Amino acid sequence: DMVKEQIYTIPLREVRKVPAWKRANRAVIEVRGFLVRHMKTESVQVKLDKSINEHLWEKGCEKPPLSIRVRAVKFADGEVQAELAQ
RNA sequence: UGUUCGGGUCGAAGCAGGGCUGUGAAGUCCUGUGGACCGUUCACAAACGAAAAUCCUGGUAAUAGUAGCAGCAAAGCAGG
Ligand SMILES: [Mg+2]
Repeated sequence: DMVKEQIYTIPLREVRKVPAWKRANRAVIEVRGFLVRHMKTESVQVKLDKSINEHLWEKGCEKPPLSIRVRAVKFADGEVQAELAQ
């Protein structure tokens, strides 16, 4: 069950260095890598709620937000449930 | 091919590498492989000897893990 519950505020400023239309994929990869290194788990262990995917693709694939605030959960079996914090 | 004398499953031809002979074309022997045919005297024949033809046919290098997999319609991400 609950072993590590904390709210994060992932910055996405390095995402804005790739070409314009490839920014959303890079945003997804960046969020996943942030959670991987701040939760100490393998890459596959990380799961993303559809709210995060909705938020990153709100304004097309060229204008991802410059920040995002998530609320992740860690379980003993390994999985991490990241869902969009308010 | 005609003729004389022979060899071979106790291992013929062929192939790889060596020893000796000959100025040389080449001959003969030894070792490994191979599994069925091959020589020699005297003569006679020829669809008879290749390193080259921007030669012919087949096999195979370097170039090289290289060019290309962009240009006219830049399309995908999350969960299951
Ligand atoms: Mg030739």
